[PDB]
Amino acid sequence: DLEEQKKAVIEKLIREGYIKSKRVIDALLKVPREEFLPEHLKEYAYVDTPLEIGYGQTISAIHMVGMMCELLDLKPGMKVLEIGTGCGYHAAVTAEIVGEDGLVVSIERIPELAEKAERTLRKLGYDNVIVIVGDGTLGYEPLAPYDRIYTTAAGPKIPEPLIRQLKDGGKLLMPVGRYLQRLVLAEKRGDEIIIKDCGPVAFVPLVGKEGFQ
Amino acid sequence: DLEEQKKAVIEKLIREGYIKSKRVIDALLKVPREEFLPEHLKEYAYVDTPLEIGYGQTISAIHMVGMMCELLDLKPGMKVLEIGTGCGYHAAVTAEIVGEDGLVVSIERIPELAEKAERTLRKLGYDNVIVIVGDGTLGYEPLAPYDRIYTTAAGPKIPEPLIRQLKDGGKLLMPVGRYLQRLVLAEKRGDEIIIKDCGPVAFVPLVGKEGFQG
Repeated sequence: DLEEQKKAVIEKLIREGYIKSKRVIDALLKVPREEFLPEHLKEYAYVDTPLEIGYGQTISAIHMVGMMCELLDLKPGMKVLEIGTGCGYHAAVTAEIVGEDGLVVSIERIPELAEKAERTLRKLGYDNVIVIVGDGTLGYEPLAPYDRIYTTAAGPKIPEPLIRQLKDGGKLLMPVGRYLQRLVLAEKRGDEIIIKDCGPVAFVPLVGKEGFQ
Repeated sequence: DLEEQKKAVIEKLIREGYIKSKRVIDALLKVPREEFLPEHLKEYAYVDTPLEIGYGQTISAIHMVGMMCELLDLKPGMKVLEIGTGCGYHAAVTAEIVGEDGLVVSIERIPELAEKAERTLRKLGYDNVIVIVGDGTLGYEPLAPYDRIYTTAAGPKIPEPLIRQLKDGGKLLMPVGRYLQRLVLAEKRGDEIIIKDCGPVAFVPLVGKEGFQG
């Protein structure tokens, strides 16, 4: 059953070093992942694997969500930009970590996906997440600058808009790769960006003006 | 199918509790939202979600337009001030609710956007909607006191020009805050305003002399 599988997968993530922070651990224990899945996939809510959720988009594996949350070095009260809402799950886990005084802005290219994610987030009480349909490779200037930015889809490059929209000291985490893809963490300092390679990954293409055709 | 989607989303909004008034429900059923949208988005006209449309504009979900129409407590015959025309869809919805003997004055900062909104409204017969290019944080003195006032963009405060231009007993609905925003409903009574919190929202910023500075 779900609650046992959930617990099992969370202790696994801790043991293996995927997650280590209390807020990340608690966020993953609280968010009901099943609520974000189509009926027929709900029974697989705590199988640590990606799932197709429609329109050729996926919810990421739980270990990837957890690891991304850790790498992103989030804090209560932050304003975060998520590129790629999908089913809304990762946006909800981000919202738990930043808490009620924080804000998550989330851009989704597929209108039908954004509408469903918005309903799930409403239903569950996530009143600090705003999902907007648009081309996420341009970020979202009306609410910028952001403390933290991440994408759940891989671009052939880091879009310039995402860097420009980052606060000084801000950090951006995204998979990048026209072919094979690496998870990159970029930190803004002054007129420099520090980029760290965080390992090979494989996410669905980020499509837009500053991403894939 | 667009027609099916239209009926389906309005019925969704009734059941979610966003809309309940016959005049609001009828206005949402009537205005052809697709006319106001760029060609590639027309097919999405009845998908309920904020949507980036162009020119740094994000239009509100249909549910937010409905809920705002309800909160604003409109009646046939009212004179209404809208700050932030956008593509002109919300102004058309307002125009339906106040009806042919009401008026909507709508202020838009961006001239190209204002001109397209005016032409869509005029093409469709919304001829008691005036689109004016200008700084909406200053309201619109020439057309007097308004029964109702609202904005489609968040400011740091309710601008004093909007309060001055409101009839006694009038209501103003607008988002207040920069990033963390509240939708507030203000009623004027004498030398007072009564302000009610209507929940969190996240509109684009309202920029101008009595709003967010450049």
